[PDB]
Amino acid sequence: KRVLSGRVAVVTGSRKGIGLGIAMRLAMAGADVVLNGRRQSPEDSAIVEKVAAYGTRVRCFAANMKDRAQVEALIKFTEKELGAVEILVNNAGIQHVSPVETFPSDKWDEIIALNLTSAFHATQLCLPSMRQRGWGRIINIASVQGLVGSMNKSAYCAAKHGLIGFTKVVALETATTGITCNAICPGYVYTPLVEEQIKAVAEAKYGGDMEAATQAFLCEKQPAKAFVTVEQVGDAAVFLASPGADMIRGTTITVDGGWVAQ
Amino acid sequence: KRVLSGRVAVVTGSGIGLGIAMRLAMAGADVVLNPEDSAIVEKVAAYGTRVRCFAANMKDRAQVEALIKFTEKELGAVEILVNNAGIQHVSPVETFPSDKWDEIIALNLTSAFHATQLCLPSMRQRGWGRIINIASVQGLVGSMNKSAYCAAKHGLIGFTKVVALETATTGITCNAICPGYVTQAFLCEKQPAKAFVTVEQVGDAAVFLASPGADMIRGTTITVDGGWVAQ
Amino acid sequence: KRVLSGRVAVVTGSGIGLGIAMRLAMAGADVVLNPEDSAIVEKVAAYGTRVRCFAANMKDRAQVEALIKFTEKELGAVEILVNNAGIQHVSPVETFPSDKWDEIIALNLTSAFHATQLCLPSMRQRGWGRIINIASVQGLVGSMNKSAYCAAKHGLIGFTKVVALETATTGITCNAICPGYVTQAFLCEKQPAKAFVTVEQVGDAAVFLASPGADMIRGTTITVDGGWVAQ
Amino acid sequence: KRVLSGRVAVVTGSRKGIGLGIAMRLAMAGADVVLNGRRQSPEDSAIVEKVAAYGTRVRCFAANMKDRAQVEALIKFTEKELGAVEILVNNAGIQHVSPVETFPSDKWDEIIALNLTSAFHATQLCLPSMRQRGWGRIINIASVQGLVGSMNKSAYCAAKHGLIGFTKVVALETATTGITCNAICPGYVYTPLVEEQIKAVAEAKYGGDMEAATQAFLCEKQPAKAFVTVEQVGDAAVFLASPGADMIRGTTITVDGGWVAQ
Repeated sequence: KRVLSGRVAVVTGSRKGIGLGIAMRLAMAGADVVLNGRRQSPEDSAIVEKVAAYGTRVRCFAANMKDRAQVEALIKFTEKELGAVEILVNNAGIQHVSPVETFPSDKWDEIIALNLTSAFHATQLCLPSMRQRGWGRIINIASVQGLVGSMNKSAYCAAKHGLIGFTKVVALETATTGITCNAICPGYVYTPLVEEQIKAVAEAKYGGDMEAATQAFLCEKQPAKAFVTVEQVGDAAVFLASPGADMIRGTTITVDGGWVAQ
Repeated sequence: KRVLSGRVAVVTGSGIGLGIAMRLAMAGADVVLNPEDSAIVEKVAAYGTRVRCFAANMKDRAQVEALIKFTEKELGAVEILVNNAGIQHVSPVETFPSDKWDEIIALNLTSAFHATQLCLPSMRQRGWGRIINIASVQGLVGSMNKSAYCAAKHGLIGFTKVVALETATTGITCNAICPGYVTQAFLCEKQPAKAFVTVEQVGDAAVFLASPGADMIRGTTITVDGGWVAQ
Repeated sequence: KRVLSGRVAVVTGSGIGLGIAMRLAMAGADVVLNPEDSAIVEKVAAYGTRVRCFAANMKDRAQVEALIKFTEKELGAVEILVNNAGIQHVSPVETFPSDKWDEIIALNLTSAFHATQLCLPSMRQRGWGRIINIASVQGLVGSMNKSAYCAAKHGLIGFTKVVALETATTGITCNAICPGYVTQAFLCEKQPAKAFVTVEQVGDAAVFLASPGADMIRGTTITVDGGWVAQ
Repeated sequence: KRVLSGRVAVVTGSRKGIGLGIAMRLAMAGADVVLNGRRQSPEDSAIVEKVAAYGTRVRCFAANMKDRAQVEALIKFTEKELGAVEILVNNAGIQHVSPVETFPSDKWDEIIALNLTSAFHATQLCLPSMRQRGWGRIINIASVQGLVGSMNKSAYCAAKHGLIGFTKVVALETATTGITCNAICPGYVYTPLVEEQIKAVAEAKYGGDMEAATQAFLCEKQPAKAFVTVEQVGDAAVFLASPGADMIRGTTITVDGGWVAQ
């Protein structure tokens, strides 16, 4: 009795934050959801209850998306519990603010592996089932940082640009099938990833004042002067997964409050 | 009970506008328009919505004013503005008549400016609004013998960005939808999906843009092209 | 002896056009134009080039025809076309006068179309040509209170793409140059480099586009903005 | 007596092909050039003679750009022989045509490392000297595949998009200095990298006919129906290195014959 009823979806990362909203909105649309995260159980029970409040099957998994073996384990676990993976949301990623000169190479490697190559592993593993079933959705959670650059985020911007290019290529390789591949480019969304940066800014320039730090953080980049919600990103993902997006391929849905428009 | 129930919308052209109006009505909005077409327009009224027909030339600003006033007296304050008035003339730039260039700019580019200018104060007062501009992939990439059309679509996208920026802090959003083609070789040239884009899909994109989920979607494009612009 | 020696060029506006003409003359081209400005224009003739002044309203097509004929009789067949005619009006879209919107579109967008249409057959016959359209960063991103300007610049870039595609297989190329601002806070808002863009740099970009190295540069933008569009 | 006289430039890869043309045009502009390549000496003497025909100092080095130690060795060797690195042209890269499903992960890693991360290592190593000298140029040889996607080139498109995003970030981090960072996006250029693909296409669809294969290869993507030359890419690099590009930052110079315009 719902648009996504019976669909099995897999969110690869960000159990808290954007991944949470995406999972909630996919479950609201009737899809079973598997939430993957790099954490074990801080508040994961509350997250799973929030997702399962919509009466769909919900599962929780802990795979390091930098390890292809663990990505394959995640896919096979989803197949065992729910069924063939039909909606792959690649949302893993981290952030590290640093100028290029002092940017650690290990952090560059970590950001590339988690924000770019994990999507490659997950897509490579899930595409055969989607092709055999004749249907599939691959939604990559890119960033506005994948369309433009920001200071001291070289690795993140590179990985996000790369994830957009990968989206284009995958969409082209599947253009004639019922499988569509697209990307979402959110602006600032209040998440632990963004909360950490806000706290750093507050302690650096604003005497530890989180309110002023948040104000400056948004006013720098987002003309709307307000955060994008995880619910809105989830709505964008639901739209991309719906039949109306059957011919939406290789493009970007940007939810940024005007960040990129300027 | 629906996402768009209780909303007043106008489509300035059509026949993508027909599909946009149909999908908006299915979402609950009350829509205004501008042998088979008559059947489809009568069918649009079959979703419990107040649908009104109209025929206004969007080249004349006074006629746009008349359409807006007719909408706001017949149904109520305009809350969704779907600018879809457009004409296509295929010709090399050397032999492109200036009359058709002016007509294309007026109907595809300036008409949206007039309609937005007329409708914006009402949305400002009401604190909410959706301005959906029906551009095309020709507004992002170029195509041969489409000088006026591509220029108008690019300008429309630029105007979309500007309007969205000017209303970033309000409840009004402005965005553009860029469709592709709506037998095999013609699609193979431009659309790698080798299938057309239905008017229903464009209407779905418009409904999504008008839905609450797009409250923070401002000044960007929604490309429904089967991968045309991805290459 | 120079890269552009023996080339006939026209700049349709100015005062970036002055710098463009100066750098073109330094490269050896013979240029046509359209208290300190007089000194600079007299200085432009100090590079052994045949420089001619002119004052044509680019809104009227007949005046564009007159300028082209004057160029091709005074100096020779037009080989470089630098469209730089433009006017800026800053105003919110709600209060934006339609007259200024039409003027901006006519001077920034349609004038380039007329000039290109007039000049293209000569380049086709001669098998060579450069059409350099002076857009701006406002043609790529949006800015508040720049509705007409941003729309016109976006349309100009689209027309650039179309013209380049129509002449891909010939020796004629079409490209666009997008400059930024040409005290601290105003640059900090948009240009992260916090320094202006000289007219000399825009002229250098035009000279590069016109040089042989750009024989395969077609339909793209050259952005001289200190990083404005990179964010 | 030349625009780039006294400038020390380092080309990181593609000794044959685009790197050759870039080195030649930089030498013509008066700059000393160090050519780095993953090969030892097939025809490197002819390449060095072609570059040195313009009367500037020329050096040859063989560093694997996937190894940061070798990149540092290259930079230090340039400093020892010629002087501080002032014009860094990041041009290393390879290609591997394959659908996502069958794309080897090792080839993905190699393409990412050589086409994206090598630029990060070289830039990180060279930026301090440029900042201390108050001048510098960083030219990244991206591709049209960094602005759009092509089938069976997921790794290449991802890496090239990433290199463009990295260009944006580096330009932003140096916007107030005399150091500019930009990217060049060439279309098809007849090089061994492109010759190999052409030969594969010829043997696959055209009975081994290189002429028809080349025709189809160009007609697929480039409206101009002709190759971009290495000399033209070199000219774009020279323009980006010239004073006229003092305020060109974080942008792309696309030499593609109209590929991206459509």
